Parts: sequence; structure tokens; C-alpha cells
Amino acid sequence: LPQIEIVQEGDNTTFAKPGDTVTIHYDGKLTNGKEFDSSRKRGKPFTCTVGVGQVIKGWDISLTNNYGKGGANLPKISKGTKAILTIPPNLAYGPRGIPGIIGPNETLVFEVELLGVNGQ
Ligand SMILES: C=CC[C@@H]1/C=C(\C)C[C@H](C)C[C@H](OC)[C@H]2O[C@@](O)(C(=O)C(=O)N3CCCC[C@H]3C(=O)O[C@H](/C(C)=C/[C@@H]3CC[C@@H](O)[C@H](OC)C3)[C@H](C)[C@@H](O)CC1=O)[C@H](C)C[C@@H]2OC
Repeated sequence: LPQIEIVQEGDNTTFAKPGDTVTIHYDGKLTNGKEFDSSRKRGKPFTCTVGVGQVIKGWDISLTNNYGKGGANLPKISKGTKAILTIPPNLAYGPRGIPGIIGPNETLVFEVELLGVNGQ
């Protein structure tokens, strides 16, 4: 499943649940270290609804703590938390990927900051 490493610690009280909307700042890199996207470089944070299949599965799993099932190496991310998500080609864009930006069978690394959840 996805992998999460916690670089920094949030409030530890605010966690996203499926159907919740989250706001995130992120940089996305390949395992080789080349950046393919940054929310901050754009100057705009990303907002989405998690747990509805709106975004790739690795994002849905990490943000909702696996829909509350819990997971191996799956620590929960809270508001103000900084974490690294490693997403396998499954749970992301797969064998096809999305040209131009992503090659076939790519493992993706996201460095993310969870600015807010829902009302916040
Ligand atoms: C005209 C409007 C298009 C509309 C584009 C935007 C609102 C701007 C928004 C910042 C996207 C960025 O545009 C610069 C750019 O973000 C990336 O760089 C990226 O960091 C990424 O991977 N993200 C974004 C952050 C959340 C996780 C993931 C995602 O799941 O995002 C979602 C995603 C691509 C889902 C695919 C869709 C195809 C399915 O087949 C596949 O199923 C496996 C899942 C995004 C939100 C789409 O739902 C919404 C859109 O497409 C992609 C590398 C390519 C993507 O551009 C496409």
C-alpha cells in the first residue's frame, strides 16, 4: 500500500475522514529525484475531497488513514503535519501513466503539508 514518513508533527487532534475536504501544499518527485509538480511553485494550495475516488488511490489511502482500517507503515497525517508519501505505480497512474508528465510504471514521492481539513 502507500508508504508514509512523518517529517514533522501536527496538532495530533485533526485528522481527515472519508468525505472530508483537505487543503495541501505539495511537491511531487520521482524516486530519482526529478520534480514533476509543485503546488507551492504555482503559489496555490491544492484542495480536494478524499475518500471518494476523486484523486489517485495512494492519496485517498494516506489522507483517510486507509478509510479508518489502518495500515502497515500508514501513520495518520494531521493538520500542520509534514509527511512524505511514497506511492507505487499501483495506487497512482499505473503502467500507462500520463504523458507528457509521468512515465510508465512510476513510483511517486510527495512531500506534503496539510494546511487544513474541512472547516479548520
Ligand atoms: C482541466 C482540469 C483537469 C484537472 C486539473 C487540476 C484541477 C489541477 C490539479 C492541480 C492537477 C495538476 O495539474 C497541473 C496536476 O497534478 C499533478 O501534477 C499531481 O501532483 C497529481 O498527481 N495530483 C494532484 C494532487 C493530488 C493527487 C494527484 C491527483 O489525483 O490529481 C487529480 C488527477 C490527475 C486524477 C487522475 C485523473 C485521470 C484518472 O484516470 C486517474 O486515475 C488514476 C486520476 C486531479 C486533481 C484531477 O482529478 C483534476 C484534473 O485533472 C498530476 C501529476 C497531473 C495533474 O494534471 C492533470
